[PDB]
Amino acid sequence: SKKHTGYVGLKNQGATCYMNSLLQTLFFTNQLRKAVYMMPTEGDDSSKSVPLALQRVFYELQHSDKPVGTKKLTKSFGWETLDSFMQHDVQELCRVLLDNVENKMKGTCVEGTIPKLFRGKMVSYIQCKEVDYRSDRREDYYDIQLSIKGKKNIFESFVDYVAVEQLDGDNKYDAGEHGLQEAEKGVKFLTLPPVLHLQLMRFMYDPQTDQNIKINDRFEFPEQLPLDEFLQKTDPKDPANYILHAVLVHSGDNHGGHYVVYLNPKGDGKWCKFDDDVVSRCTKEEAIEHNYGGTNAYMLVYIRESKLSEVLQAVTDHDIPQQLVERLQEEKRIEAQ
Ligand SMILES: Nc1cc(-c2cc(Cl)cc3c2O[C@@H](C(=O)N2CCNCC2)C3)ccn1
Repeated sequence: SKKHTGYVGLKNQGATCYMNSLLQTLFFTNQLRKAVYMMPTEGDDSSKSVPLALQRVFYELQHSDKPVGTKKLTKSFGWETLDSFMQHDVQELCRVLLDNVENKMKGTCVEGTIPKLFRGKMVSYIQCKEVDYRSDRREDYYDIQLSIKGKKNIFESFVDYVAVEQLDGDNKYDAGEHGLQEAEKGVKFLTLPPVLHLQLMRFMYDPQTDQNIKINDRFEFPEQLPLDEFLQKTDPKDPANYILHAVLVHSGDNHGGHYVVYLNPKGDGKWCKFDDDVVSRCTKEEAIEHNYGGTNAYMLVYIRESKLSEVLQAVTDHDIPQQLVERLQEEKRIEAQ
């Protein structure tokens, strides 16, 4: 309900699984929201336009007192059934949403907003021990998948993410003309984005048991996350200290269950629980400490301390172009009549 917390829910759809959790998360990434409103969607069709459909949901979440529907948005990228959401991860849905937007924002004042907010950089190397050969590949990433099995916390997950793997014995590195060689494999972070999307791997295929198992283990994530020690080169002027913004939680059975997101929208430590149509205030401990598990958190969103004021900049009704408002209201008039 809007009068309590000032924020509005999304309509209850069991088929959509984790979409409402993602939509709310992306909606309260305010710099993206402003950016999404400026997309030149005039020419796009009312039914099959994902950028327009995201504009509608965002517009409605900003203005509506009643809960917001997502039926038009689901129809725009063709994930109508339950099976569609079941055979995709949350990061993949986010890729589908942000690609459409990123492509629409090309050739505009808002170009490069997605990579500005989300794109970091890393290096993957393979270094041979006893022979002079190295293989560096630079990669962009818009999200990080973290390992949690036998890991107490995020710090240990980042330790494991950058940990050097030893390619030796039966798993020796095929080094081309040099042949089978003992080698070291590893990953190093060059940059970390303003908005950091961390997915926690709670579904590892087990080799010994020979079955996909869910992981219900306790996993601790902090309100503040320093990441300088995991960068190759630290900047004194801009340290990589991050603030917890969102916690996407799942409960109950796999293949149905119940999805909730917890959010810290203004970055000010004042938490709200977004349970589909019901938005309500909650404690830090309900959002953070009580979702450690051992009910499990699967995605976490951190925002960089230095970029917080820009990323969560105040949106108003004036930051939506009139042409878009006129269009969306003209739809709302016809639907009601
Ligand atoms: N990264 C990620 C994880 C989940 C997720 C997390 C937990 Cl702890 C339990 C469930 C989840 O989704 C159900 C499931 O098993 N799915 C089969 C694989 N794809 C997703 C749907 C149940 C959902 C979305 N994105």
